[PDB]
Amino acid sequence: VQQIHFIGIGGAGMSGIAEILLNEGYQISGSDIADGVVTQRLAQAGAKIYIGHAEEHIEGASVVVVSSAIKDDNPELVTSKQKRIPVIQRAQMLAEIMRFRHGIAVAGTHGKTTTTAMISMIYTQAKLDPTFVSRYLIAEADEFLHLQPMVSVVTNMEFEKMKATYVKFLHNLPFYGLAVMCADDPVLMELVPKVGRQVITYGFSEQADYRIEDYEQTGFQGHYTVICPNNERINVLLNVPGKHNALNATAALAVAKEEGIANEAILEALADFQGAGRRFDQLGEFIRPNGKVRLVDDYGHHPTEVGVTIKAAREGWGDKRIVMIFQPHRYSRTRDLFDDFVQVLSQVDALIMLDVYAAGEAPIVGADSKSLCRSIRNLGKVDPILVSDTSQLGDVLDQIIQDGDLILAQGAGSVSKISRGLAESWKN
Amino acid sequence: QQIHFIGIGGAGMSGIAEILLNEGYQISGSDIADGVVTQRLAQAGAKIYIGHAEEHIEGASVVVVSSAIKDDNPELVTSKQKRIPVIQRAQMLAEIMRFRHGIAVAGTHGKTTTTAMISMIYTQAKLDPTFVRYLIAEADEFLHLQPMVSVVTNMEPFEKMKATYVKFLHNLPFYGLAVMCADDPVLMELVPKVGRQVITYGFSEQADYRIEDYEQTGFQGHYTVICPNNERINVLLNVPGKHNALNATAALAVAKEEGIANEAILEALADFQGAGRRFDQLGEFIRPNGKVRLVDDYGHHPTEVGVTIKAAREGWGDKRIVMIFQPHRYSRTRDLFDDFVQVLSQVDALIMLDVYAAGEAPIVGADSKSLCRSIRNLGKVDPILVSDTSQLGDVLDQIIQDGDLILAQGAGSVSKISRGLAESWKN
Repeated sequence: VQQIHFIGIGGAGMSGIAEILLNEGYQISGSDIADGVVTQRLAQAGAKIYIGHAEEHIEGASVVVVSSAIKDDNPELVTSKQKRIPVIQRAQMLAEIMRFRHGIAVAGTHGKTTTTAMISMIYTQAKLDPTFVSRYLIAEADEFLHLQPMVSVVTNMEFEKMKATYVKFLHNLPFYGLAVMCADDPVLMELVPKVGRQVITYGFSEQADYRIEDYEQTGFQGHYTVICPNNERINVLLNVPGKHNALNATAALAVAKEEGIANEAILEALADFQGAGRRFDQLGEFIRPNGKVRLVDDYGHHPTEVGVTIKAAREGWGDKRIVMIFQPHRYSRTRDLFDDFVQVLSQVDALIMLDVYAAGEAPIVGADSKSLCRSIRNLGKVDPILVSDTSQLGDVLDQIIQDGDLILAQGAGSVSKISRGLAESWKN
Repeated sequence: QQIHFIGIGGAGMSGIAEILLNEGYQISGSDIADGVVTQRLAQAGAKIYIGHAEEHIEGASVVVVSSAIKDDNPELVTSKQKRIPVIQRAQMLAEIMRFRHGIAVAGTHGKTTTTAMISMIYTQAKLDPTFVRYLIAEADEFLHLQPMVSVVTNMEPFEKMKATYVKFLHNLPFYGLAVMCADDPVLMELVPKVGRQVITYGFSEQADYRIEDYEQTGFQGHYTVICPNNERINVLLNVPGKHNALNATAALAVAKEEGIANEAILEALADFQGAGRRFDQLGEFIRPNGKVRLVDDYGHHPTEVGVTIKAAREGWGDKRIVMIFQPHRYSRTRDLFDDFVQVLSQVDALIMLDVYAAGEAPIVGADSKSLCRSIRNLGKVDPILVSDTSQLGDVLDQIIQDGDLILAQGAGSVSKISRGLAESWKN
């Protein structure tokens, strides 16, 4: 079979598999209602894509792949059945693509994305040129039973039907396959006996095949040792915070060694593994007249993320004073999550509030920075300072600084444009 | 890298072991008994521990177990205790099919024979395929199976089942092949839900591979097969019945669709020797009152016995059909009682054996003394019930006539009886 037809090829989920099949050598065709980044891309790679579903669009295809985004009624779908042509779903196709390939499947409730990245970062440095979503295929497995990987990670499980679902999911490993599981999860460990494949554990746990000890988090970096199964030590430097990432890079490390990669690569990848965006970006330490301070840039603009960042920093040092500069993004948001903002932002030591970055929005009474500030002042955990003319920031700051202050420039508006200008000044 | 088999001696377990070994892995396994197998295996480089002892688990990675291993086993308890995975038989088998070009044959009736036919075909094509890079295998209702081709010969005693075949059909790759009998409506009715190319076969006008001009002469079948390019092939089949024709064809279609040469297929089917216990000719014997023929059949359901019957008639001119029939299971007898009466009433002489329990308790009204009666009341043939196996030879000799065809029919110990009987009659 030589021509494959995708109905609605620009939907995510499809382009990807389509591109894979395309590089494999198949002929590819499909259709969609909109011509955009995706279709133009596949298109220049050699696909034939129509715009609009039309019954003549099937000619030549041997199989036709469709999404659940496509509906019972589609002329292409409909016509295909009539013409015999095997119609298969995105899922089955993805499974197929795995069958003759060496795929690693990252599953669990938490950590899937980061682990997946951590593994790819690793295989890449290893010069393995893996494919991610050569012959290696790194993929995120989200709660699926179709995937036919050769390695499968389950980071954690946090009902009996769910339990059964995972068991079904691991069962798809080959007899010689590997399951890498978190030793620190009882649910998991309770499932081991039922697995029926080789099992590698990683964790802080007493009994971990790959054990983590003396982990310590310095600033937004993590420091720790891992004990491979033969009792050989590896001192890890992880460029992101929290034990939880230690856990995910250890699923990664675990998966990596056991396919034979040099510790050098493993370590290099992680050393240089960012959170995929603007998180904990340290702009520099600066000696000001009132002290030496670290100035860090963070994109968190929703009470939750804002929370993680503060907790991270707290654990980061342990005595440092956190002085944060926050710029609420959008009036809508501040209105909707006001009380939540008051709470989180009262978790720091000194707070300077910038005016809301409107992003397009017209101001909303009582959802602005004076409004937050007052509400915060009423809580009495922290007495905020409001700075509407950013031109003044550096000066207000220099007056409240204290030796060894961490300064978080927090938000997503022009806040990072502002903090950078603040470094430039200070640099001068 | 090490595969250990608990009770490797079993056939079904040896096959996989052997295959696993030529692949290049490293096998060990245990059995209470030494024997042909084990030495055969041991001799290829298998470490066969005669007898179960938790120490035979040395350097293994996974343990393959049959369905005959039970709760008390020593290698079992430590295995589990040592964190070594325990795999059953098929999954372990399905694994093997994965990276292979499996052709799996499935269905109600004809699996056994179809797989056979198919193997001899590829054998003849000099493909040297493995049977139980090619892998031809029989699949009995099988969802672990990852085949590149799957045949489905038929499906007859439900919706629940139907759904199962469908899913089975699915395990095929997107680019795979389903070969299904075109003359069967249920089958022909699931077609759409396949989601894969389907080729069909049979006598019916719409057959991709269609049968025409079928005539059984001697106990051989002659007929012509219309391949998809209206290209014509005349087939000589060394086995009787339209049923077998059907089987041979699905075998031909797989071969054809794989590009094999007509000459190799035609040779294959013309050279067919028959699957054991399937209209199996055990030979001619001269008894005091006739020279008779003795044939061993498996058919236990009533339709299968029917074809068997029609089959023999089609090749025994004017002569008589005598059957020794052994119902299998008390439950089945009751379910299809009437039909059993109907089909068993179509032979010239009938000897009935007692039901072969297969485990069941007797059900009142469903044994053989009850069939006999019903059958008698029908009045087409007067059955004789033979409860004391030892008396069979004698009762047989009393009713035989020169030229009889005698059918030892059934799934239970009837075959073993018949062979003993033959043995006895040879000497």
